[PDB]
Amino acid sequence: SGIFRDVSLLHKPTTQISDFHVATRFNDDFSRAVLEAEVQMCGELRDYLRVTVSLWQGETQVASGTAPFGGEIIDERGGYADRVTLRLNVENPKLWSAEIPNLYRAVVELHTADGTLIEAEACDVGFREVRIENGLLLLNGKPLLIRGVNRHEHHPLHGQVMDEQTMVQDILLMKQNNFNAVRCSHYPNHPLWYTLCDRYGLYVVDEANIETNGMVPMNRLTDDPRWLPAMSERVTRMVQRDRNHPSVIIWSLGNESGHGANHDALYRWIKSVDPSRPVQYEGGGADTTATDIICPMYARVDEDQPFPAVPKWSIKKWLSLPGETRPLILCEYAHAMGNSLGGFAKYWQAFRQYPRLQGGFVWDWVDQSLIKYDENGNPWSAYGGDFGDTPNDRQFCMNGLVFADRTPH
Amino acid sequence: DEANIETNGMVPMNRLTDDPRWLPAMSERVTRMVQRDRNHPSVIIWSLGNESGHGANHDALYRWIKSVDPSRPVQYEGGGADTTATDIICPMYARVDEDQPFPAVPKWSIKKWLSLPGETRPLILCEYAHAMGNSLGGFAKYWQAFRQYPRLQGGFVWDWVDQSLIKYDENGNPWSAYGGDFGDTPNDRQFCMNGLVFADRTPH
Ligand SMILES: [Mg+2]
Ligand SMILES: [Mg+2]
Ligand code: NA
Ligand code: NA
Ligand code: NA
Ligand code: NA
Repeated sequence: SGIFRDVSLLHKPTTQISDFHVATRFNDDFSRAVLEAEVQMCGELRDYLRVTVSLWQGETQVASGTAPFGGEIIDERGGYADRVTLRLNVENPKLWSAEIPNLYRAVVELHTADGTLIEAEACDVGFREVRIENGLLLLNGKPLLIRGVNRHEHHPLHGQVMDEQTMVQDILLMKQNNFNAVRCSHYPNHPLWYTLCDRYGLYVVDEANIETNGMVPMNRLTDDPRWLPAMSERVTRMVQRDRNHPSVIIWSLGNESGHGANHDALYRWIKSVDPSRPVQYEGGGADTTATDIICPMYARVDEDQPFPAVPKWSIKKWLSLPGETRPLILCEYAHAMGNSLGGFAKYWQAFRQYPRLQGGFVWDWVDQSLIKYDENGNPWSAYGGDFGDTPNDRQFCMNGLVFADRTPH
Repeated sequence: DEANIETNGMVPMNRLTDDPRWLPAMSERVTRMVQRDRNHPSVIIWSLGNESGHGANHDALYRWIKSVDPSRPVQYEGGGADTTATDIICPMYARVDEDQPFPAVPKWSIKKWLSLPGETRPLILCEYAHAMGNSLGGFAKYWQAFRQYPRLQGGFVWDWVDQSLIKYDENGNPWSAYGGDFGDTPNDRQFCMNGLVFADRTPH
């Protein structure tokens, strides 16, 4: 517990940019794109206001558009007079991927038409399209193969406080070890993480901070309408904050909360508000109506585990169950606890062999061990119960490919 | 029940089946079979023939059947086993786990075939586990997969009975003959004996 992320003070003008969303759509071969940026303002709405969105590739301005406020008519009562959408055509855009994280910079200027900049906001833009078609998850029209890992925000000395150095260190090692994707198990991350995955190039699954694993049955709260509002905020505010980051390619509804009607409602909300990214969610059996991707945790390659209600079928058999057509990407596999990863190669052979087997995210990146000091004052790695904590789950907090100080296992 | 149409020896295999001048002759082999056997309950699936590639004549006949007798699915393996002329993926000799990616008509592992992008049909091998000589090695492997995968619905082993013919030696004693044993040439030697049982019905 505590104030474990940054605290800051922001000054905004009375007439200001209150939100902005950037989308990139493409022609059939990705040789042409349209960048569309919807901008909303709060404050003093007057005819002289304008929005200029300019797109830069390095120090070169590749495109720009200026428009007064007032969006298209949307219904019988009119349109959003406090919003404007700029559309910029971009030819032969440099596409973003984890392989080549090409980025442009979009600058959003709120200003008077005669030239006074009120304020400007901006973001890195990655031209990429994410879509599932014919059962496959495609990125820029090509099917991905996710070499993913789940990563908690953990530091042996600072607990859950993240810092730039540490994040960088993890992203370098991930890449140096041929990972191309990370799942935010199981909550939105510190904001700099996204900046870094955008820039270094990692595909990201951004996950709502919703986990009710300990309930009995697990969907007791998620199927309860009285918990819809609390859950809604966790999903909606995440999307509102992270929707312009190219690194985020998939949204997840949370983790181990069973399958409740709240999930269905929220799945739909995202699909309406942000059609650019698939939505996934493993609870309730990993292939529920609340997921665009079959995203089991620990389903084996050839061996079925037919538990009642939420069986974990062999991943190869799961893809072809009668009527199933979705791609399958394990949200968690290859539990790296202690001396483990036995059978890892079996997964990779299947993934390469079956098109719709598109990978998975290893559980997990770093052991959650904490440093304790002995009588002599020498540091030692502690786990569950080492702080008097009880009940506790002992060494179950250490499941990483790397030790808490980033030394590899 | 399978129409008497096989043009395996053409190059390419569908040279006649894709030619409309052969549509009439092919059509009678299909339509006349259906006219004859359509009242038999034992017939559950119609087949457009065998090893004749995939030509437009197959598509035309596939629809004819679907149109006159909606009661039984239509299958046909030619052209890759999963063409538009078949309601069932029905490969011959596709393996359980191993892919055989031949160009144009690959034979995927059956487990994988089921799940190719967009595929939804059931898969029943029209021929598998070629029982020629001392064979049937790996037969359990197919059965374990058919039981584990709902859409893997079995197959037809190749084949029931050895096609050997009886010849008689000088003393008049009979012996089992195969390709070339009658002066026939060219011939394919022992490839006519692929049965689970010998010609006389004794089991292998
Ligand atoms: Mg305990
Ligand atoms: Mg010969
Ligand atoms: Na694959
Ligand atoms: Na754990
Ligand atoms: Na089966
Ligand atoms: Na033969």
